Amino acid sequence: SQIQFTRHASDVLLNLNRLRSRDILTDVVIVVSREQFRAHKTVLMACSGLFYSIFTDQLKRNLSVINLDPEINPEGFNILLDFMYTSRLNLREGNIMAVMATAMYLQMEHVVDTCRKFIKAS
Amino acid sequence: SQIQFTRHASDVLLNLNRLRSRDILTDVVIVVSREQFRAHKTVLMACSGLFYSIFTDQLKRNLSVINLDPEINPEGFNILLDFMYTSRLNLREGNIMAVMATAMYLQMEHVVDTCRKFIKAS
Ligand SMILES: Cc1cc(-c2cn(CC(=O)Nc3cc(N4CCOCC4)ncc3Cl)c3ncn(CC#Cc4cnn(C)c4)c(=O)c23)cc(C#N)c1O
Ligand SMILES: Cc1cc(-c2cn(CC(=O)Nc3cc(N4CCOCC4)ncc3Cl)c3ncn(CC#Cc4cnn(C)c4)c(=O)c23)cc(C#N)c1O
Repeated sequence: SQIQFTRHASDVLLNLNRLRSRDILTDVVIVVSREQFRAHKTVLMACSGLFYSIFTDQLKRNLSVINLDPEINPEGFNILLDFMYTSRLNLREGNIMAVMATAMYLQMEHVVDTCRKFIKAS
Repeated sequence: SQIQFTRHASDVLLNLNRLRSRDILTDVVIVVSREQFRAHKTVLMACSGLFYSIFTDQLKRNLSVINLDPEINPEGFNILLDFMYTSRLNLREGNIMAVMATAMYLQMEHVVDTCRKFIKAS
C-alpha cells in the first residue's frame, strides 16, 4: 500500500558517496599494504560479509583502523570500495583476477559471481 | 563502461535499515515530543536538508541528541524516518497533512511534492 520511490535508494547511495568524498562522518580507515582508505562502517557492513562479521562483534565494533591481509591488492580493494558506494563495477581484463580474489576475501558473492561471468565471456 | 548492479543500492538501504533495527552503529537519537528515535546521521544527511545542514556544520556534527521542534507530530516523523530507510512512503488521508508539514520541516522536497500530488488526487 506504500508509495514507492524508485530512485530514492540510488539517491541515498550517491549522497553517502558524496559524504565519503568529503570525509564527513567516516569512522574507519582501511589499511591495504601502503594505502589507506576512509569509509563508513555502516556501508562496509551493508556490502561485505567480512566487514559485517568484523563490526557486528562487540569486541571489534569500535575499531577505527582495520588492516587487511597484506596479500590484498590495493587497486582491487579500491575498485570494490567504489562499487559499494556506486553500484558500478569497473571490471577489465587487467584487473579481473585481483578484483575477483579481493571480492572473495571481502565476501561479496554477487561480485564474485559477476567475475565468474566475466571470465566465461572471455 | 562499468557494469551496473541494479539492485545494489536497494540492497544497501535494506541492510542499513536492518542495522537500525538492531541499533548497530546508530549515532544519534532524534527527540520528537515524548518519543525518541535512533538513527544513523549519514542516512539522515542523505535524505533531509534539515539534517544535512545540522551535521555538516562542524559546530553540530558530533551531537548525539537532536531535539526537533515540539510542534512536529511524532507519527509523521516516524513515517518519514521509515521512508528514508525503505523508499516506501505510507501516505493516507489521516496522515497526509502531518506528513507533508513534517517533510517541509525536514526539507524533503520529493516527499512534499508527492504530498501535493496526493492532495490533488483527492
Ligand atoms: C548489497 C551487497 C551486499 C553484499 C553482502 C553484504 N554482506 C553483509 C551482510 O549480509 N550484512 C547484513 C546482513 C543482515 N541480515 C539480514 C537478516 O538476516 C541475517 C542477515 N542485516 C544487516 C546487514 Cl549490514 C554480505 N555477507 C556475505 N555475502 C556472501 C559471500 C561471499 C563470498 C564470496 N566468496 N567468498 C569466499 C565468500 C555477501 O555477498 C554480502 C554483497 C554484495 C556484492 N557483491 C552487494 O552488492
Ligand atoms: C534521497 C532523498 C534526498 C532528499 C534530500 C536530501 N537532502 C540533503 C542533501 O542534499 N544532502 C547531501 C548533498 C550533497 N550535495 C551534492 C553536491 O552538491 C551539493 C549538495 N552531498 C551529500 C549530501 Cl548527504 C536534501 N536537502 C534539501 N532538499 C530539498 C527541500 C526542501 C523543502 C521542502 N519544503 N521545505 C520548506 C523545504 C531535499 O529534498 C533533500 C530528499 C528526499 C525526499 N523526499 C529523498 O528521497
